[PDB]
Amino acid sequence: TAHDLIDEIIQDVIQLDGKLGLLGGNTRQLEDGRVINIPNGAAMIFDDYKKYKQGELTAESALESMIKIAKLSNQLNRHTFFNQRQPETGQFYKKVAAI
Amino acid sequence: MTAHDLIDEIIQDVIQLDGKLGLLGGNTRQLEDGRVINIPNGAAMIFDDYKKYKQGELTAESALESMIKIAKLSNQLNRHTFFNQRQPETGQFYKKVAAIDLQTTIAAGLRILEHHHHH
Ligand SMILES: O=P(O)(O)O[C@@H]1[C@H](O)[C@H](OP(=O)(O)O)[C@@H](O)[C@H](O)[C@H]1O
Repeated sequence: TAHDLIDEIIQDVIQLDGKLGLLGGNTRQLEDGRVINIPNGAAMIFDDYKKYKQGELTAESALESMIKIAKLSNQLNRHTFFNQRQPETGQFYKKVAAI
Repeated sequence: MTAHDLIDEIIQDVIQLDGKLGLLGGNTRQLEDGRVINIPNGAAMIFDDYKKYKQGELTAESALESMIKIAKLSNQLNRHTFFNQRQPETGQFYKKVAAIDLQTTIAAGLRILEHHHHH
């Protein structure tokens, strides 16, 4: 399902918690209450998961932009020593850009 | 100084760091004219905020705020024994920028942060 594919992707975003360089990070709260600190691309995707569950986007349209975010993130490798992308985050953007 | 002109001043200084010793590596960036520079990690993130400003993603004030935040952290790291002898040009850069009082400079004419020193 398009729906179940989305709930896959945000289960991956959860596990990118604390996978940050020396600088940077994005705080997002769950429905669980738990706060997580995640990379820029993964945060932009988490935001599209919110719009979806808030009836602002369809599953189809949410998943489209999610994949489009991942593809742009995959291309970006401008990172310095102080804000390195972790390998776990790199695999996530590759996986999601595949779909 | 306008915020715009302060940014242009900082980035002229970043360009002069081309080739100078970063002990934690280097970062290639390309100028608008096409020329490629190799600069340290703090200068490179400062350069990236300049780009975000030029693309209209940040205001001049918001760009300078993070530029100065990065130069403060980079200056603190540069005072360590590992780094504080062998990268002087990089040290002077991060020291100048970290000493900018932004909100006072936007009042006025470059204004510096007034503070106590043990001396
Ligand atoms: O905002 P920054 O200071 O650049 O911080 C980096 C970004 O959040 C990166 O997001 P990305 O993977 O989507 O590029 C992340 O992977 C890094 O670990 C952070 O250090």
